[PDB]
Amino acid sequence: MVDAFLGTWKLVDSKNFDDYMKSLGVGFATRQVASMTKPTTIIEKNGDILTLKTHSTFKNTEISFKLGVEFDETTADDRKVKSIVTLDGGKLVHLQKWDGQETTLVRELIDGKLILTLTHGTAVCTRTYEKEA
Ligand SMILES: CCCCCCCCCCCCCCCC(=O)O
Ligand SMILES: N[C@@H]1[C@@H](O)[C@H](O)[C@@H](COP(=O)(O)O)O[C@@H]1O
Repeated sequence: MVDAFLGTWKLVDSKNFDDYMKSLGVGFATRQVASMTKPTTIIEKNGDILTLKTHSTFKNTEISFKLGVEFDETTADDRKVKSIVTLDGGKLVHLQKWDGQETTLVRELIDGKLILTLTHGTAVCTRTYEKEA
């Protein structure tokens, strides 16, 4: 039920990503480079396994998961977390837990653009991705 999310997407706007990274304890030099990086996110499915690739000139990640089933993840900033991804209100909600902390990565389609909202602590970052053909 994840189908409109599938494809290759390019970052076209970012708000408050420095605040989100700083909340997670990312150091200033990594924040600096990240603030100038425009990732490509690729979301594919094979049966009920999703694979989400994030590619850039700086960091690169890949995760595979089944919705609703917890998985181990090592994030771009090297946090080792317990993760689960579900559909909720038509949004793809990715929850990461580690050391009693949590962060959510929520993706929603609005007017054909994929809006990624990242929340940790009080920090709320909104990143807009546009689909590639
Ligand atoms: C894979 C590219 C990551 C770029 C930024 C690296 C340092 C901060 C990492 C924070 C967690 C992951 C944020 C993902 C943001 C996104 O997908 O647009
Ligand atoms: N096992 C890991 C990942 O879990 C971690 O995310 C990543 C850091 O980002 P990058 O690969 O870009 O250094 O290193 C590996 O490839």
